[PDB]
Order: sequence, then C-alpha cells, then structure tokens
Amino acid sequence: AYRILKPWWDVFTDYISIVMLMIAVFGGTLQVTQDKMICLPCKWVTKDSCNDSTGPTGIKYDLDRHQYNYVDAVCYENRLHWFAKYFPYLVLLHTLIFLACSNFWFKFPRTSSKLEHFVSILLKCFDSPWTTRALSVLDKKEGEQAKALFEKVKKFRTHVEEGDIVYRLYMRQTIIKVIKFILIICYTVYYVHNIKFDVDCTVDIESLTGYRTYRCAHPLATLFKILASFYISLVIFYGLICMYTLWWMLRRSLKKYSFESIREESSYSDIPDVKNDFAFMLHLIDQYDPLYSKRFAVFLSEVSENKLRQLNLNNEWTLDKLRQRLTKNAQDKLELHLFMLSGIPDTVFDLVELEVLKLELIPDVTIPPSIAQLTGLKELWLYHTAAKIEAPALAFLRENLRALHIKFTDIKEIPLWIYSLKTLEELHLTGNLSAENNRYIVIDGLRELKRLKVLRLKSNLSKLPQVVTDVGVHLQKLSINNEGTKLIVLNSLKKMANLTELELIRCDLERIPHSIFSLHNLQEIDLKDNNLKTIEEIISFQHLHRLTCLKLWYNHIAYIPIQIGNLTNLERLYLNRNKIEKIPTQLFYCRKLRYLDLSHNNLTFLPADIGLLQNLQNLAITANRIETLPPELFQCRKLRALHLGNNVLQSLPSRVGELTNLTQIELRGNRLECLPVELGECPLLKRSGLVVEEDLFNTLPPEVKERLWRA
Amino acid sequence: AYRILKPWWDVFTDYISIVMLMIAVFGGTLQVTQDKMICLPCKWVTKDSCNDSTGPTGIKYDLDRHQYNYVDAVCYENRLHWFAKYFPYLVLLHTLIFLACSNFWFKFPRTSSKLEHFVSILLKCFDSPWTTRALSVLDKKEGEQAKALFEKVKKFRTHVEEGDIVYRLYMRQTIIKVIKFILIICYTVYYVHNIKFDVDCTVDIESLTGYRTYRCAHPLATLFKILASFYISLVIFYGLICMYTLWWMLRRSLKKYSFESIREESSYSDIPDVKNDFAFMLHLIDQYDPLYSKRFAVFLSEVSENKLRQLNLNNEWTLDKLRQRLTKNAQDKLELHLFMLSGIPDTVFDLVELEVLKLELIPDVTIPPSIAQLTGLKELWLYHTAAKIEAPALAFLRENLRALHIKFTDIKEIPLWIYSLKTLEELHLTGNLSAENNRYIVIDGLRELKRLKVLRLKSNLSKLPQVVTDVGVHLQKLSINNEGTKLIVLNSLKKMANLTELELIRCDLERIPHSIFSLHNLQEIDLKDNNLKTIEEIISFQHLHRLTCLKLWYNHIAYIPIQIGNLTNLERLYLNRNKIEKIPTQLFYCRKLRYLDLSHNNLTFLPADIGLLQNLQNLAITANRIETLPPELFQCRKLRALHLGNNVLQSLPSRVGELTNLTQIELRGNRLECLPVELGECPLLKRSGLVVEEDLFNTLPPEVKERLWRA
Repeated sequence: AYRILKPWWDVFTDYISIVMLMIAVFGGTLQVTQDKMICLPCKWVTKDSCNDSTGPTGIKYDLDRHQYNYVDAVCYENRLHWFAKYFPYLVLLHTLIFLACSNFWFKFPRTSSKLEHFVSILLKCFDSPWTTRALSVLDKKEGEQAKALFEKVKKFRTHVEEGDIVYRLYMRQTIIKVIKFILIICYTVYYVHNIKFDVDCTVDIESLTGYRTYRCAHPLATLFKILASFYISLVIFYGLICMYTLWWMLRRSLKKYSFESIREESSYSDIPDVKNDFAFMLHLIDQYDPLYSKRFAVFLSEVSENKLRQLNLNNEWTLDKLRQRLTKNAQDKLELHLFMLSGIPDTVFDLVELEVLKLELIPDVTIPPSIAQLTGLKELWLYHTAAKIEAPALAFLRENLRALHIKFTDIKEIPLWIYSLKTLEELHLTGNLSAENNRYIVIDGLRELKRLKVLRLKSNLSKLPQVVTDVGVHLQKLSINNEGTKLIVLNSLKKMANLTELELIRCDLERIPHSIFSLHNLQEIDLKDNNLKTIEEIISFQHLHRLTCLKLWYNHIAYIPIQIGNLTNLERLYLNRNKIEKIPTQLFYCRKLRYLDLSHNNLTFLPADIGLLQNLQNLAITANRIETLPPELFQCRKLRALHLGNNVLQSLPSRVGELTNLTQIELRGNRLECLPVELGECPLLKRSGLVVEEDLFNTLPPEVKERLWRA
Repeated sequence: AYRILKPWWDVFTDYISIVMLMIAVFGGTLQVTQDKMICLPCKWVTKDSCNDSTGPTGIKYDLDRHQYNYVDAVCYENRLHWFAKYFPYLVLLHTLIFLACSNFWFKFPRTSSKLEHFVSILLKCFDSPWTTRALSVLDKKEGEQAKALFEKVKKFRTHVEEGDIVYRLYMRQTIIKVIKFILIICYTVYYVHNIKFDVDCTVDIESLTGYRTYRCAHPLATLFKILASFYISLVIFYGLICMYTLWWMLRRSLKKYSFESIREESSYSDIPDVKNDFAFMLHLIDQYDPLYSKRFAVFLSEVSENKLRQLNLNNEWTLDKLRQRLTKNAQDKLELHLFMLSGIPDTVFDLVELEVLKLELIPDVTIPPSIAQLTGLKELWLYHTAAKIEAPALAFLRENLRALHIKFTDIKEIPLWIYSLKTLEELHLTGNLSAENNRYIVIDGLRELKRLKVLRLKSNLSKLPQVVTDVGVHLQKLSINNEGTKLIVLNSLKKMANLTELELIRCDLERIPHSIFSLHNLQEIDLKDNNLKTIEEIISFQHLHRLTCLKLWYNHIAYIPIQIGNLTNLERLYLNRNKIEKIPTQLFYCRKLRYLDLSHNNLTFLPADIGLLQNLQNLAITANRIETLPPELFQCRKLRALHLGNNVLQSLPSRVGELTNLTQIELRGNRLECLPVELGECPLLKRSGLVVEEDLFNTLPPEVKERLWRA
C-alpha cells in the first residue's frame, strides 16, 4: 500500500506519536479517576501562608466531611495551575494535530489520488517481466503487456510532471510539524515547574468554613511531572527528526530528479530527468529502496522503446504475412518492398527465396548477421536509409551480393562499408554527389570495386568523375542522368574501351560529345532529352562496328543527315519525339534495320523505300501528319507490330493481306471509315491486338468480327 | 513471511516479552486502583521510629478522616521508595524497549526491503519445479519462468551481497539488548529490598495534625515483591537467551557461508561461497530449516543454468528437428546448418549417419567427447565460430577427420588445435589471413600437417607464405582465390613437384606465370578473371603432357595464339566471356577436345574445321554474333549438347537431324523464323531439351510437337 512510501523518519515519527498518544490516554485516565486535592486548614497564618509553628495530641479543626470536600473543590478549581490540571488533554490535542499533519496528504483527494496512481503504476512496472529482461528472445503476450505499461507510464508522466501539489503539500506538513514542535517545547518547558505536590491555597470562603488559608496537597503532581518530562523528551526527538526531514527537503531540488546513474550504468541512456512532483515521488521512493527507481527507469527510455518495438514487429510481421508481402519484379525477381517500417523485421531473414531487399526510409537498419541464412539476395536497394552492417554479415554480403541501388539526399548518407563489397557488379547512385568542389572523396571507393560492371549516376554532375574513368577499364554501362545539368565529357570516355552501352540521359549535351567515337566496343548508345539540334556527327558512327541500336528518344533534331546511308550495322534506331519534317532515302540505304521509331514527329508522307527495307519488325509513325500510307511499305514482311496512331484521313490498302507476320496494330486518331476485309486475312491478329475505335470495328463484316473476337 | 526468519531464540524472547507486558499491565492497574498507604500516628516515639510501650480500650488519636488522608498522601509521596511506586512503569518501559529492539529491523526501510526481497526470492525458488528436477522434465513454460527465476536470483545476488547492513543491525540489536538486560538486573536486584510492608515515615507536618512520626503500611508491598522477583527471573532468562545469540553470532563468521554440503550432496560443485548479508540471511534460514537453503543453492549454481539452458535447447531442437534439418549437400551428403543456435544440441551427437557437420556463428562452442558416437562424420565446417575442444575429441578428429572448412572474420577465431590434426587432407580456409603486419604467422601451424592435399585459400593474400611451398611437397590440389588482389609466384610454385591442379581465381595476374611451366604434373589449369590479354606463354604449355582442361574465362583475351595447335591432349577448353574475334584452326587440329565453350565473345563466323572435332560432346556459342552455322558441325556424332542461344542465327541446317546422340539445344533470343522438322529426328531429344519460344515450337508439325510432349 503506502508502506513503500514511508521513509525511516516517517516511521519513527509515527511510533513516537503512538507513544505520546499512550501518554495522553494514561494521563487522561489518571485525571478522570484519581485526580483530587487533599486540603487542610491552617490555624496560624502569617503573610498569607501557613506559619508552621504529655504525649502529642491531634489538632481538631471542627470541619465536616463536606466542608472538606467543598474546600478541596474550591482550592482545586481556583489555585491549582491550569497546566497541572489539563496536561494530558494538551498532550492528546498536540498528538492528534501531529497525526493529522502526518496523514493529511493521504486523505486529501487530489494528492491521495495522485500518489495512489503513482504507487499502482510503480508496482505494476516493478513486477513486470520486461524490466527484468531489460536489465539483463521472443514472446507474444508480454510484448503487448509491456507496450501497454510503457503507454500508461507516458500518460502518468504528463499527468504528474505538470505541477507540484504533492511536493508542496508535504513541504507544508513538515513546516507545520516544526513550528508545532518549537511551540510545544517552549510552552511546556516554561510551565512544567508549576506542577508541585504541596500547593498553598487561599480562596476567601471564611463565611462557609471559618478558615482563610489552606495547605493543599496534590498527590498526582509527581507522576504528572514524570509524564511531562517524558513527553518533553519525546517531543525533542520528534522535533529533531522533523528538522532533519526539513533539511533533507531543502538541501537539493527535489523537484528535479536525475536518473543519471542507470542512464550511465545499465545502457538505456535515453532516460530523461523527470520534472516536479514526479521527481519528488522518485526521491521519496529512493529512501525505501533504490531498486524501485531503477525498475521504473527502464520504462522511461527510448532505446528500450525501440527494443520492445522490434520484439513486437518480430511477433507482428510473421513470415506468412511477409510471404504475402513477397512480390515479383519486372525481371521475374522476388521483391519485398519495405515502406517505412521503423526497423526491418527479424522474420524476413528467415525467408530464403527473397532476391530484393528494397528498403525505404527505415532508419538505422544495422543489418543483422542472420542475413547469411537468406541465399537468393542479389539486389539490395537502399533508399534514403542508413546502414551499419555487422562484420560477419558484411563478409557474407561481400561474397553474395550482386546488385546495389543507393539513393540518398546527403553525401554522408552513403555507407562506408559498401566499398568493402567485392562481388558487386550493378551499382546505381541516386541523390546529388556534388560535394561543391574537392568532390569524389566518397566515390574513390570505386577503385576497389574492380568487379563492377554497370554504374549509374543520377546525381547532376557538372563534371564526370576521375574515379569512374579509372574504374571504367572493365566497366560496361554508364547510365548517366543529369536532370538538366550540363555534363562536360572532357574526352574522359576515351579511357573506357571495354564499355559497350552508353546512355547520357537529360545531360543537355546540345551536341555529340565527339569522344564517344573513340570507343571501339560500343553497341548501344542512347542520347535522350539533350537538345540536339543538328546531329551530322553521327557519320562518325561508321567507324564503329559493334553498334546495333542508336537511341534519340527526345531531342529537337530538324533535318536528318543523309550520311546515315553510310551506317549499315545499326538495327534499332529510336529517334521519335523530334522536329523531323521528312525522312530521306538515305536512312533506307541501310538494310539491317530491325526496329524503327519514326513517331511523334512532323512527318507528312512515307517514301516507298520503307518497303525496300526487308528486315523491319516493328514500326511506329504515331502522332504524324501521314495523309497517305504507301502500299509499297506492305512489301516488307516480318512486321510483328505496326503502330498507326493520331494520323490523318487515310485508306488501308487491301495489300494488308501480305502481313502474315502481323500480330498487333493500332488504327486510332486517324479519319478512317472502312477497314478492309483482308484484315481478317492476318493469321495472328487478335481482337485486343488490333486497337481501333469501336465504330470502325463495327464496319467490319460480322463473321470477320466474330473471327477477331474468338482470337 | 517473517515466521521463517525468526529463530527459536527470537520466538522465546518474544513470548517472554509478552509475559513481561502482562506483568506491566497487572502492576499498572493495581498501582492505579488500589495503591494507597495507610498511616497511623505514633503517640510515643524514641529517636524517631515508633517505641512500642480494666479491659483494653482503643487509642484515641483525635484525627478526622481528612487528616488521615492528608498524612497518607504526604507519607506516600515523601517516605515511600520510588521503586515501589514506579515498578510497573519501569517494567513497561523496559518491555517496550525490548520489543522495539527486537522488531527494529522489521521497520527500518533498508533492512526491511532487503529482508522482503530475500523472503520472496526464497519462497519462489522453493516452489520452483526445476528445483526438484535438479535435486534429482523441462516442460514448456515452467522452463522459461525457471530461467527468469535463475536470472532474478542473479540480480538479487548483485544487489544484496555488496553490503552488510542487516548483519550490522542485528549485531547492534543484540549488543544493546544484552546491555539493557545487564543494567536491568543490576538496578533491580539492588532496589528490590526497599519494597516493604511496614514503612516508618517522618514528614514534619505537626503544624497540621499535631503528630511528628507515623507508622504506615503499604498493603501492595508483598504482591509487588512477588511480581518483581518473577520479572527478575524473566529478565534472567531473556539475558541468557540474548547472550547465547551473541555467542552464536560471534562464533565462526556469519558473513561467510559455504554451501559445501550440497556441493558434495548433489554434485553441483560450481556453487561458490555467498558473502556478507547474503550469508547472514541464509544462516538464519538454516536455523529455521536447512532444507530452504538447499532448495535455493540450485539457482546459485552455474552448471545448473548451463544444464537447464542446454536442455532448453533440446526443447527448441530435438533429434526429430535435426532429422528435418538433415539435407543432402552438393556432395549428396547429409549436413546440418546450425544457424547461430545457442549451442550444439546433444541430440545432434546421435546421428551416426551424419557426415557433414556445419557450425555457423555458434558462440563459445565446446565440443563434447560424445563425438565418439558420431563415426560417420568425415568433414566439418567452421563459419564465424571459435571452437574450444576436449582431448578425446582431439583424438577422434585425429584418426577420423578427413576434410576441414574454416571461415574467420578475424585471426583469433582460428583454433590452434586445428594444426594438431594429422589425417586432415582438405582445408578450404577463408577470411582475412593476409595478416597485415603479422606476415603469415598463423599459417605457420600448417607445416605441422603432412597428409594435406587440398589447400583452398581466399584471404586477399598479397604474397605467398613459404609454409605453403613447405606443404606443397605433398600438396597436389592447390586453390588460390585472391579475390581482386595481386599475387606473385616468386618461383615458389616450382617447389611443389607433386602439384597437379592449379587455379588462380580473381588473382589478377595479367600474365601467365613462368614458374608453372617447369612443373610437369599439372592436369587442370584455371586463370579465371585475371585481366589477361596475351597468352602466348601457352607455347611452354606444350612441355606439359598431363594438361587436359585449360579454362580461361572472364578475361579480356582477344587473339588466340597459333601455338594452340602445338598442344594436343587438351580435353576441356572454356574461353567464354572474353573478347575473342576470330577462331584459329589451331584449336581445330586438336582432336582430344570434348568440352568447348566460346560463349559471350565477339564472334560472327564459325570455321568449317569444326567438322574435324569428333571427340566433341558439348559446345557453346551462346550470346555471340554468328548468323551462319557450318554444316560440318553436324559431322561430330558424339556431340550431345549445344549452347547456341542469343545469336543472330536465322537458319538451322537439316543435318541437325543426324545428331542421334543429341540431348539438349536452346535457341532463345535467336533470329530463327521457321524451325526445321529434322530436329524431331533425334531420339534422345526431349521437350525440356528444346529451350525455344513457343511460337517456333508451334512451327513444328503436330506429330513432332506430339513426340516432344510425349517426352
């Protein structure tokens, strides 16, 4: 109950008060039963006092028994000192006041309720299993019980640390006790010498008895003196204890607890100093047993909160949910996207078929060694997430990881240990690498990443790093994305010789780098969104021989150079989204063209030389002002797909019958009214495959419509 | 609660104190209700006192009742001994002091809290099920609560054994009680003869009564004498008991318990000696019942925890669980991956069928000699685990262990006794054994082994330890995986004349070492991923007459030297993932070739001399630029597998039907349009053999498709 609160001084004062109550009860009983004064008249009186002046004979006073009783009563009422007459009652009153002052805060509803809440919460935290676990690995019920206790502690903290009504009240009680003690000793010491046995009396009742002065004798005086002295000593001890209590409560700020020891002893350095009222209760409970404060300490810490949260996530995210959370990616690779789960669950490491551990805004992951259990991990994909892997897991990752995708905002965010990786081949960086001159100090780790094969720089580099040019001896792909930042080639690509795919995306070259031509093993080149106006330099590509795909996804090219005719080995030109007015036959002198993307341009007509090409598979002239489609294009076979969108009023030739290899085709955005029946002649044409407006779909013969539908 | 704490002497003293309280109450009520002195004047007196000097007649004293009362009160207050008047109060005070000094430690907060903690711990551990189990199974949840109780015991030990407050308080308590008994006896024996019936009194109040000397009679004197004598006897008994307690607490030392009895009664020799306070509290419990102490020494034990915890691992990890873990490895051998288990389970030592024992991240493992049961074990794995081991286990390893795997994060993880092995033949060490600033001292132990023939190593070694060449006398299977670091042979390889199989994985030589040439015993050679450009040194390879597999892949080989034609006994040649552009006929003159691979190269033409390769059984041109297949390839009847996908091939000659031995051909990512029917001619061919797109499969006739589906 409240025994745990009571310090040693409170127990001592309580027992002293019980002893004083015993004294008061004994004195009251004595006064009630045997308190009387025996009085005898004095025959010879001088100066209002007794002069004291055969065998001896008695002195006859000639007084009745009642006359004696009456003089006794009168002398006792008027001459006996009040202290000797009401001593036990004063002691009882003082003891009752002391007891009321000591037990007032336990009955005042506000402080009593607050301390009841405090003691209940303290006991429920003390007897919890989580605290004993904390000072010293998975359980379910204790987790939610502990999290509930943690929450209750939080609520109590806000409800009590607000203001001091318990500290303030206790402070007062002590002051009142001290001042009472002072007064009791002062008045009692002053008036303790008036308790005398022999009491001289003069009451002027001559008319009733005949004697003026009497020599009374209070037989209870000596015992009252003994009781008064013993009570004085008890009050002295009580006052000394109260003085110590007052000194203890005014030597240090009890309103400010510390919780420093546990914070700097048993880890849990996240225990803050509690404010007023709560701090007073903690200091008060320290007197009984310091272990209680340590038990309460673990529930006021943040690291304990994250440990419990982990254990909860451990129970919460069971493998079955994670197995459901498992997905497959574009590359048919099993993916598990972790989307702000505070800390990564421990259960996923038990899973074995995972391949993607994409993490995103999950602070302080600190990859556990249990990752060695999982074997299918190749790609890891840190996204705005710190990481501090442990040594064995670091070694295992060094021996197993294949792909890494680092995304971040701040430069330091990039972990150091990633450079210790030795079996890395795919590396992608997202987030500004610019260190504002004297850069690349972080990036220098790529020197030891000699096994790297493909690298990505989405970081707005004004200049290409020297580190990447050094490491590019064995490298294959530079997927560089500047998001509008102008990149200076500075002939540095000339170092790269084993390189085979290059992509300067949104790098705003405005011109061909003129250094790419030095490379002799390039096969796929991509210049997307770089404001290319005139691109004649593409003639230099005739020097290259491994080239198979020229990509110009977005630019402002106006006139296509005729010198393309020299190019022969290219296959998959994608020059869509450009200000191309017309296409010359010079592109068509090439014969190895597999894929063509003459779409989203200002083309007006199609030369018959498209049909001259005999290796085309997929074509697209979408969003072009194509008034008429030449029938000669239909000579070309092996046309798996053929895009026609947002075109002009046209008329599809019946020669579509010679499209046996057609599988997909669009006829939208162009003014058409009669789709030829020979469309059904196509053997691999599906209802969904042919994308046309519904009405044009209706213009077909009904049986042909059925044939397309069943496909 | 406190009943167990109280020994017999405490109970006896408490009952004695109750009896003295009864004495005090009786004396107090008697002295309050019939304590009065009856006094009569002495008419004839000589030297004060009372001289003792027709029918008898009463003596007339001429005193009224009130004068008698006055003289009674006066001679009671003045001429009555204080002991006779205050004997019940003195005995009441003494009994209160004795009770307070007997129950002082039950109210002082520090000692009371420590005693309550000890009582709760003893009561909990006394009802613990594991006590019985230990005193002599583990159950489901009793085991974890038992663990908690063991852990709580540890916290209580660390909390209470640092001080000696309880022992000092009991010392002072007994000392003070003994002093009080001595003082009580000394003062009461001296002042007990003054309690008398006849009390002569002279008070000099003649001026009020007329008589000088009186003879009084205290009627309560005899009863008070009897009570005083009985109380003196009670105090004598109390003091004797207190002196016995003092002698018991002074004999031997109460701050040093032993627990030796149990350490011999039920093994558990681990139980140490408890210190101050903890020892005192236990001694008292022994004085109550030694059984309680014995049923708690179990938790104080350490092997008891190891037992409960190791058997708790049995709860987690039974023999049946190991049967589930039993898995065939790459060497179709039963293995067990103990993924940071708390410790090696005992049941694991009961699978004679086990032969591959993997220990992974299992801390502080101490291998027990029960390995004697395990005879089938031939090879074991040591990942991230330092293993302490016992001498019979060393012996068993000495005549039974065949191969050893070790991977270490740091040098100290490597056990020293591993070199004490003699029958060991394989050691595939992995870690950071480079030992910077430590040269290669750890490897020195290797010299001890003499039967080793496999020394796989991957620790980014800079140089080669000379102990390696020392063991090279019997070493024949040397594996070095420098993992991206450079190594020099430094003519050391010429020393190991018995070496017959060499590879430098990721050792980055950029040059064929000359040391290997002088050695004639080699048969398998790999220079995987060493950034090799020119390989003309293969001319010296003609001096070799046992080489049958030159595998050179993941390199930048461009030109194949003519000296290839010189060597003849080559059987397997892996040149894939290189920069080869032309295929010289010098490899074609060779007839012994059976396994050939030129995948991931810059090859567009296959010479017809492929026909003169009848020994070929598997060929790979995967991911290349060849678009015409030489028909002479089909002359190699022994050929049974082709890897020719991801090419620009567009025609399969019908002669493919002549390959009866053929089993598997993949053609995905190839420019084929009409897949020939002669493929169905192959008898061993199966649907799984044809890894080809479903469209080309449908290009097959329905009977051919049916045959493939049948397989």
